[PDB]
Amino acid sequence: DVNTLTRFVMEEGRKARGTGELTQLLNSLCTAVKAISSAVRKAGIAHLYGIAGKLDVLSNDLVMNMLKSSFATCVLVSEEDKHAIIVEPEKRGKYVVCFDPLDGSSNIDCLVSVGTIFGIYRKKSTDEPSEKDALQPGRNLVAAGYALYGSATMLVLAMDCGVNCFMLDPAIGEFILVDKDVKIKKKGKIYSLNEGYAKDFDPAVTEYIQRKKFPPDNSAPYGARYVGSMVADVHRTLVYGGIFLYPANKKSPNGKLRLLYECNPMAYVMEKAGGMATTGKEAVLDVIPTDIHQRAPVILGSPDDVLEFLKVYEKHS
Amino acid sequence: DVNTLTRFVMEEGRKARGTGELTQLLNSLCTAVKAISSAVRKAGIAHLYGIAGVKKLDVLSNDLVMNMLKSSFATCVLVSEEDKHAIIVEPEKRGKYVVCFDPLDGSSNIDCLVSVGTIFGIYRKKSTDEPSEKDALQPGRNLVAAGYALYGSATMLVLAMDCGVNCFMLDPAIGEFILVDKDVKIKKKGKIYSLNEGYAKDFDPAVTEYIQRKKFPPDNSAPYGARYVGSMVADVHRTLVYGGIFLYPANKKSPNGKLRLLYECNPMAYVMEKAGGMATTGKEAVLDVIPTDIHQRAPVILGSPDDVLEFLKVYEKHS
Amino acid sequence: DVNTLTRFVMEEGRKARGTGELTQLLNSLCTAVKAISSAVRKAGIAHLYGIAGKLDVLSNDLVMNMLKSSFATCVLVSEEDKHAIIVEPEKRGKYVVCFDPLDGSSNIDCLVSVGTIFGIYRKKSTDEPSEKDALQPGRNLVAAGYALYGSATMLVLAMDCGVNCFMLDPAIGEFILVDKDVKIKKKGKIYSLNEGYAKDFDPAVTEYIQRKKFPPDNSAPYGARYVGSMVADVHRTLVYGGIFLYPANKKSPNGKLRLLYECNPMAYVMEKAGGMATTGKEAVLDVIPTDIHQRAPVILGSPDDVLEFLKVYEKHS
Amino acid sequence: DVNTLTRFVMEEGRKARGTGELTQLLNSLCTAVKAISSAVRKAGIAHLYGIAGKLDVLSNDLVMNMLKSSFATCVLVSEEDKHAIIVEPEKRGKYVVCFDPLDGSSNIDCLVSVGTIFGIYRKKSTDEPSEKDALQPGRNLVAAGYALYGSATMLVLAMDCGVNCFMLDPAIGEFILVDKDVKIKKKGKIYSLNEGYAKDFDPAVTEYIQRKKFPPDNSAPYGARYVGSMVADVHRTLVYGGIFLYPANKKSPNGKLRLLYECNPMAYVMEKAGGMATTGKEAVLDVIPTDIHQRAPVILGSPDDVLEFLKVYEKHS
Ligand SMILES: COCCc1sc(S(=O)(=O)NC(=O)Nc2ncc(Br)s2)cc1C
Ligand SMILES: COCCc1sc(S(=O)(=O)NC(=O)Nc2ncc(Br)s2)cc1C
Ligand SMILES: COCCc1sc(S(=O)(=O)NC(=O)Nc2ncc(Br)s2)cc1C
Ligand SMILES: COCCc1sc(S(=O)(=O)NC(=O)Nc2ncc(Br)s2)cc1C
Repeated sequence: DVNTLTRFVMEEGRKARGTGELTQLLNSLCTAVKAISSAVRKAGIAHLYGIAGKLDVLSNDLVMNMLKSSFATCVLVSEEDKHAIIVEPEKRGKYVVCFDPLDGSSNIDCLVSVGTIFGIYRKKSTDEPSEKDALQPGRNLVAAGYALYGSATMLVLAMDCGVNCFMLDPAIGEFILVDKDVKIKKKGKIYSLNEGYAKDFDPAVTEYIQRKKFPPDNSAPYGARYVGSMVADVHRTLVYGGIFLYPANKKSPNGKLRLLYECNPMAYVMEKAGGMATTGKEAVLDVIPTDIHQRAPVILGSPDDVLEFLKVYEKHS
Repeated sequence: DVNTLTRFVMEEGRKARGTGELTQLLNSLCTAVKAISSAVRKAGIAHLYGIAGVKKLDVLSNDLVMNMLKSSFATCVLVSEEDKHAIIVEPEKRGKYVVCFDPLDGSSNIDCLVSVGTIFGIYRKKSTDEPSEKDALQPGRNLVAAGYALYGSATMLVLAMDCGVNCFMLDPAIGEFILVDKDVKIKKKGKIYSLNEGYAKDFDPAVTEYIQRKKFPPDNSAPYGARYVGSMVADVHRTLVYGGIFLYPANKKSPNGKLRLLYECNPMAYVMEKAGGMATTGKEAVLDVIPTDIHQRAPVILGSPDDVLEFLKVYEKHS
Repeated sequence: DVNTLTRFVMEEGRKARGTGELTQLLNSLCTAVKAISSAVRKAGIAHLYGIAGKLDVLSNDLVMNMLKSSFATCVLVSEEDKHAIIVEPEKRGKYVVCFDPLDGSSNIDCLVSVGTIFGIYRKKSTDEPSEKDALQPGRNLVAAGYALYGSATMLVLAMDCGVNCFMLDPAIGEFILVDKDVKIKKKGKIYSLNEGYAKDFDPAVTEYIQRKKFPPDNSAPYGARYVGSMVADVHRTLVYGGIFLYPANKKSPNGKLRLLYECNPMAYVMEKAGGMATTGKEAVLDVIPTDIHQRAPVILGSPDDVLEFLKVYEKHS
Repeated sequence: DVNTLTRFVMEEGRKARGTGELTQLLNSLCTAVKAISSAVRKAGIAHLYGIAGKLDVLSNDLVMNMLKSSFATCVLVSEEDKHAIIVEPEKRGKYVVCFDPLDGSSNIDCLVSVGTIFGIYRKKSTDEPSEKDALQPGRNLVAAGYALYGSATMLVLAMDCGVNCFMLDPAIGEFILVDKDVKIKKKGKIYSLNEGYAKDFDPAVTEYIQRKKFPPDNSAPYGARYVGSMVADVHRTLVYGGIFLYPANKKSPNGKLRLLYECNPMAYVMEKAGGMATTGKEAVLDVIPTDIHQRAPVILGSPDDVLEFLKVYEKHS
């Protein structure tokens, strides 16, 4: 049987006997993703070049407005906004959404894959909403995922029931369920990180990478891929197995990627798919944030690969 | 004033006072590129998943380019990554051009929605003999036009001719390629290197040393960043837009590289040179290699001239 | 605030505190209508013409399959199917849907506007589902409407809350709320019927049309429009007012249009918009059917114009 | 072999060994038509209704800017413009284009079919370009035709080589040739006119319509169709045969449709398809215009039907 994103979400919502607030949340977000996708693929650019005589701001506005008007949110945290947005009282719902509206857009000049990342938490207080409602560990995530604007557009949605992948059919504007209850391979054959900054590596990362290229047990060398767009590399890791690293070093002891709207959603997708996600010191989902824009190191992917990196990390005390 | 690919090609054709065969050629390729883009973005996939109650993308892509080029009446010999032998166009549809193309490069990893692309190179048939596979064995210096479509976050067609390199963005709402970047030039020197460092144990010593100099510069300057998509069109386009260097070099297991000379290396080498970049195998210019086999491989190092020159200096230190 | 069809229906569903089944049905129909519009506009026609070396059947399959897989239906009546379709037990829901998957498609060779018409009933007995469950008067409709595939694609949805019009945005595949709680004019200036068959007219139809062209007083004669496609003529009647007639005569004493999936849904839309719909003898919505494909005469539109027609009709009785 | 609009025009152009100017014009016109088609279908309407927080004018701007920038035109007459537009000196070419950028858009509130109509002349005088260069009879047309934005978008192009029909495939933005060297039926079975003006009809029109409804020779009466959008009514006349009439009435004693960019292009298409187009007094294409927006009565379509009307017209002197 064919299934769509909206029908899938409604059926899971009905099973859970929920009120519908989360469904309204996701349906609005799905609409914003379709509008982002259309602009990313440059529909209407002929009018910009005068046929009749920005993108990351629009993406933020599309997500902000669709979530606000959904009546399911009260606090919105965005890569694009210095402070958390508080939904106006008459529009308030019970959910907090942290999102990166258009990740990778710094390099969109070369048409690199880009994506939208989102994580959804339930509000913690019964009081007036505040930024504190966004300062939850990832363990409390109710749902998370991302849209990948790659050769085609795909939305990956992770919840308690697992991870499901939906392909956007642009002919009809519907996300089609194409991969159900996906699980990452136990062990992959690809590592992904910016090796150009090797001069700064932590000793453990230097050693772990050394083992991928010159395996001690005669086994085959790993291949290397690094798009430089986090959603594209994390999605490749999910589909093919392997490991993705944006680790801590001396110049960046807490990493570069953002915990609330990059690290935590991807870790949740990974764990629901049977993978792992560590900062080196602890599971990503266990870091308790004190700032909405704080950074975290991240190593994630196939469990045998993350376990192997953690073994090397532990050897270096 | 707005410009489109078709309007661009016609006006250049009129300047040159040609017969129109090349314009008919490029317009047919353009049409195939839009149909490939439409299929790559998965338009209509809901029907494959039973919305009402089936071919492979690289086979469909090859059929699109083949049929549009045959039906243009502008071609006589067609070389495709997908066909062991050259296709010789039937007599009533024959024109004067030879086209080498990779209909969907990078589709090996299309399971992960990696950027993919179409690569093409266009030659004038040179002899009066009957057309045969031999007419495709010209060095890249003989290219009349070349370029690629990149199906990335957006679809873009990059067209290189003697007048320079021009970039056209596909507007999907109207199906037109809009000229968005005119006469593009690559930076003299970049800050990105691009290759599969996972296979370092097999590197040529010159490659090992050069990568060493990028990560640990002797002159203390900032280390280069590293990017490698694993899809040639995406990595080369980033090299063209941001500068730097792309390497797919020879080693002892692969003394002739892995990428194919006729429909991957030569078209990309040609685009790079028309943008003021460089493309070498280490031993010679990519465009000067005289091929003997239409599917033969070639090592390729390309990009910003200063970065490729620095590779050649290290490569020379290793004789 | 922007609104979509799915978001609108969800909000009305939560207001009514229903189970979610009707929302699941309408979301399924909406996906089907987007697929029909895409095919009607000839997406992919290049492949049928050899670039790489049915419409009403496809339309029927899209609606049947999306409704079946919705888990919201038990009996489906279609213009295309001789007998009612009974949904298999594992997919049965509580609604009966009568529909015309592609009305007007006989003349689609000239690219005339075409459309999809639907009507939704609640199954009334606990018996095994059967064709008899579709033989309810239109008064029993829970929801009805039509998709018009015209210069643009529009979904008109009528429920107890009134009539609402949604425009399909093809760039994102969403039905956008553009006209809320629409009402038809009290009196129009257009009449619509096939005047080519005047030799067969009932005397009352002949007299009423003669008065529209030759008014007894000084007022302006009505203009005439007849597309020949029911959804287009009825929709123009909705937007501009006036009267649409496909009446009974001696050769066709029960009319030509079908009651279940053409007359009743349109009659329902008209009455929720403040209009009227009569067979001449009684309201269309009060006819109790005895056959799923039975015909009914229909005269509909602005109430003053239908009342004026009934006055002439009664003069000849 | 598959064929497209651009490839067809290039191939016919090379056959004639022309310079390419007309091809550049028609290619520019095709580009504007696809943009008009996308706008008519409401692409991007979601942004007008706040998803992120004038059609006939846009249509005219698209055609004007695309034709000016083609370097193939020198004088442009548009339904939207009071005076002929004189192309600036550096962009002037040898062609004059009369066009209706969005015909029927008055009633687009009901999503009625609309269309673009065009006629193309070679400039005939050696004077400086002026409004007078647009005043040639339709006999002088080099090319003409129309785009119909109906259930699908279709371009009909008539030249000396005959009439050809191209279907826009919206998935790739290309006009696909689907009907080659089309000919109209010798006699049709549909008549088309606004019968609401019956009180103002000339005796010849009244008699002819009477003959369609009450045939003297026992034959079947014609059916009636009238969309009220000329491109839709004319296109149907071409595809199915029959007759289209817009005669003069009291509001319009010189007729209502405009000679330059409605009557002539359609008359030209009709004659190249083996049909007919008369004012009653003379062939439409032979009328010598004196004013760029002047009106004309028009009767057109299948030749046996237009000849039958002329018989009645001669009977009434
Ligand atoms: C981990 O995710 C838990 C699963 C849940 S729970 C919700 S919900 O709370 O929004 N409830 C509902 O939507 N109920 C409904 N009733 C009728 C309709 Br028609 S939808 C959504 C999802 C995806
Ligand atoms: C390096 O390439 C040189 C540039 C060239 S030369 C040609 S051509 O040979 O095809 N000639 C023509 O197209 N003539 C025409 N006449 C009228 C029209 Br309308 S187009 C195409 C291009 C892009
Ligand atoms: C005659 O009906 C008019 C009003 C109604 S009642 C229904 S319903 O029965 O399907 N109930 C629901 O959809 N409940 C929901 N809960 C959560 C979500 Br989220 S939707 C749909 C409509 C449009
Ligand atoms: C009066 O209609 C006769 C048919 C004609 S003649 C012209 S034209 O004058 O524009 N010439 C050309 O287009 N030449 C070209 N050379 C190369 C390419 Br490729 S096209 C267009 C059409 C449709």
